[PDB]
Order: sequence, then structure tokens, then C-alpha cells
Amino acid sequence: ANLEIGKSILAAGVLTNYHDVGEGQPVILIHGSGPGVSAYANWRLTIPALSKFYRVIAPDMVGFGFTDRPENYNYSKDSWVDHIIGIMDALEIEKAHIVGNAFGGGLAIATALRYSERVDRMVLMGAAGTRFDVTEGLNAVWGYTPSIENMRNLLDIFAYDRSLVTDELARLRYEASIQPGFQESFSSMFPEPRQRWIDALASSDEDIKTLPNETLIIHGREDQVVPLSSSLRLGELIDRAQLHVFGRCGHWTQIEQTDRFNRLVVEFFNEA
Amino acid sequence: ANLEIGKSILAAGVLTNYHDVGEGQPVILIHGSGPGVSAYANWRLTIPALSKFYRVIAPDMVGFGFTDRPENYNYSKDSWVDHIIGIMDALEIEKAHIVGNAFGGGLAIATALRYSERVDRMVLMGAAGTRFDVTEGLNAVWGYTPSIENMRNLLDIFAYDRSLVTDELARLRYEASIQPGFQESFSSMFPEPRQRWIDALASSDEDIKTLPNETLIIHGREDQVVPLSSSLRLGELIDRAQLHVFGRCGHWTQIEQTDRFNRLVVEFFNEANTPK
Repeated sequence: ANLEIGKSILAAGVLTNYHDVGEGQPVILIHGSGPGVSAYANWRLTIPALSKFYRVIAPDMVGFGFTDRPENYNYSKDSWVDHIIGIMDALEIEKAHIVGNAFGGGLAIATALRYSERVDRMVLMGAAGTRFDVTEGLNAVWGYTPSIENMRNLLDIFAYDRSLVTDELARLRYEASIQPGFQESFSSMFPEPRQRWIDALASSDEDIKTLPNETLIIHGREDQVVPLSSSLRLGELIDRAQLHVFGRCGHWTQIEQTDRFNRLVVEFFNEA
Repeated sequence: ANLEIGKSILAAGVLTNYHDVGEGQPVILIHGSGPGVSAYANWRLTIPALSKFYRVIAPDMVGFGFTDRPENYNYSKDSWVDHIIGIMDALEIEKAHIVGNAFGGGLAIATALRYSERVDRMVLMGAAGTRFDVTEGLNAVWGYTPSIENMRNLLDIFAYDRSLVTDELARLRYEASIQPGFQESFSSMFPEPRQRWIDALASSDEDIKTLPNETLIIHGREDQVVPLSSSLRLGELIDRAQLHVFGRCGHWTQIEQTDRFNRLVVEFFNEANTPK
């Protein structure tokens, strides 16, 4: 809410809220797509680890954080990728590493396919970008409805160690879900039948086998939203890829496994 | 030869050739089971990264390196686990992290099951321990016959990037396989019908599900000897485990992805460090 709000810049036509920390090689973080989500809520623990050696760019995708929600915006993969390229052009960033969490991972893969010249290394965490049967969990996430109780439960789905889902955490995230116009745009994106959306965010197997990017796929064994089976698949499709699965870990690999995650990612990028 | 030959000690009643470098928390490196294999040959590129923070123990399992090959020894999973334990008792090592390579990962799992109080953290690299249909590769390896050509192909099977398999290496490991008594004992361990050995070396799904050890499972996607599918099973069975898979990499993960491999393994054992 407070620190979830960073800088403002006109990207690809929309006023975008984002974070720009660190200097050097650019690294873009794309948050997932849950109610109340934001660049900062998804990456406040990761950013510090990377800004010690990189310039971390963590924006709020069109209609998600505190980024404007255009009066008649048509949300789609292409739109979101146009937004990502918008932000990169506004900041005059030619090539950058991309870290995508689920919804963000799908976008990352989509972006690496359509704008190869702007993407270097990729980090896909419980990423989207490949078809998989909608899970009860994902359905819960996209089907969210404002309510401290619904949020808490929702958060339970993401974590493996429910112990991390504290009342305070539940309240705070809930508050964000009911920010001015947040639920509005959110409940308008992945309505009732959902398999469609996952398929719309995915990239064909053929295409993906094209990706020449050095890639790190991270997934929690017990991920309840995005099935492990989905990353194992990307581990097959992508050529220059590494696959790392955490045990006793939910979807938010970067939270439940902050240390291991930041260590793997930072080292992964240091290779370049 | 030469460098592969190190210290000598009596463990479980058998002269064992082994390497002991570094100091502090102990880590035991258990080699694979290819012809000519030795602890040093398998870990010479891993020892340097480890020796800076741990006491590295790299022994030659009975009948594999320059360790004595008894005149009637009955090579079996239990007999080997007992050798490991023997090695540990000899060096007066109570508990230790273990890194197993295939055949070694199998022995590592067995050890952690039979001597839970002697094993801390594990690193199973393209490890055995679960059943899996024998592969043309594992077959080509256990069915090896002395010959520079034969070795070159054996190595091509182990590697993703054949550019690593140079004539020199093939010639050196060939000479390693034809050391007095080496081939004689190798060829008498995994005869024609081999599915047996994989099964005997493995551990029940039940038992594996029991292991409480923090575990790091590593494997090469293009592994031609032990199928990636095996590690995935281990990743399902072992509770406190991580699974790391390298793309564009053969069986010897520690050789084709050295730096990547050494970092995960050193960093992994570091997580078990408590202050003062």
C-alpha cells in the first residue's frame, strides 16, 4: 500500500507504478496474478538480494498494482507484453533478465518469444506459459471475492507451511484486494470458465523449443496453484534450462524459500 | 594411478585406498561403478571446492579403486554399506554428510537407512537407490571390456558434449581400467542379466519415504546411464529434499556442470552450519 507504491512513468500509453533499485545489468520482475497482488508484495524480499549487483525493475502489470486501469483496456497476453516492452522502452533498457512468477512467467516466456532481442536470462517460478488443467487452487485465486476470510484461506493455498499465513498477513493482503478498483479489474479478468485463460497465456511447444535463453525453472513440490507437472514440462521444452524443485514448499518459492531462491537467482545471473 | 592412489587405512578388515583433505564437518564422497573408476577420478574436480570448508573423505569402495580386492569377497549392497561405516569408524568419524554418484547414491541411501545416526545431509547425483529398467547405457558400462575404443564409447555415453571425450582421456581411463586386478573384479559384479543388480542396489519406496535427512538430488537431463525419471521418483519419495536438473548435461553432472555443481553442494552443506 505505502511502499507498494514506488515511481510513476508513462509506459506504452499507461501510467505505470514501478520499482527501480540498484545499478548495472537490468533485471525485470513480473509479479503473479492474484487479488491485491503488486510488484512489491511479490518481490519485497527478492529485490534487496538482486540490487546489490543489479538494477531491479519491478513494475505493476496493467490493472494490478497501483498502475492505471485504462477506461476500456483490453487485457490479453499481447497487451501485457506490450506493457512490459513499454516499460523497457520508457526506461531505455535494451536487454534484460526476466524473473516471472506464474502469470509473470507466462508473460516472460511470451516476451522472450516475441521480443527475443530484449531478453537475456529467464527465471520461471511456478510459471505459466504452458497448458495445464486448471487446479482447484488456481480457481480459488482467480475466483477470489473480498473478505478477510476468503483472503486468509486464499493465502493458505499458496503456502505449504500455513504457519506463515498469519492473521496480520491475512488482513493486510485483504485490505489491498479491496483498494479502489482492485477487485473491479481483477474479477473482470479470469471469469468462471478458466481453462481458456491458462491456454491464452501459454505458448506452443514448438515456439518454446525455440527459446535460446539460459533459463532457471523454480517450482515448489507442493505448489497448489500451478502444478509441478507444468515446470517439469518446461524443463523438457526449453533447451538451455535448469530445473530446481523445492520440497515442502508451496507456490511462493521466493517467500517460503527466500534464501535458496535469492541465492540460486543471483548466482544464476552472475554467470552472465 | 599416481594421483588416484592416496592414503591407506584398514576399515571393515580391508586395506582401503582413500583421500582425506580439508578440515571441520566431514563429507564422504562415494564414487560410481564404471570400469577404472576411483574416488579421485570421480571427484578430483569437486574436492577443491569442498576442501575449503569441509573435511573431505573420498574412499575407493571394495573392489573398485586401489583398495584391496579380497580373494573371495562377496560384493553386495550390505557389504559395501559396511565398508563405508568401516571407513568411518577407522577415521573416527561419528556423523557426516554424504555425496553419492549413481552406484554411490545407492550406497548412500542404504547407509542413511541402516545407520541413520551416522549420516547427516545427502547429495544423490544421478544416484541409484530406486528401481528402473536397465538402460542400454548402464548396460554398456557394466558390460565394458578393456580397449581404448571401448572406453571412448563408454565415455561418449557418460557425456552430453562428446567434445569432452578426447583421445587422451579415453587412453588414460583405459589404462586405469587395465590396472592389475581392476578388470578382473569389475567384470564379476554385474554379469549379463543386470536388472538384478539395479534392484538389489535399490531401496523400497517405504524405506526411502522414511529418510529424514536433508537431501539434494542432482541429475543431468540427458543422462544416458541412469534415467532422469529415477531422480524424480526420489524427489517424490524423500521428504526434506530438493531436486536440481541440468539441461544439456550427461550423467557426470559434477564434470560437465562442475562450477554449477560445486556451488549447489557447498552452499547446501553450508546451510547446516550453526555458529559458536
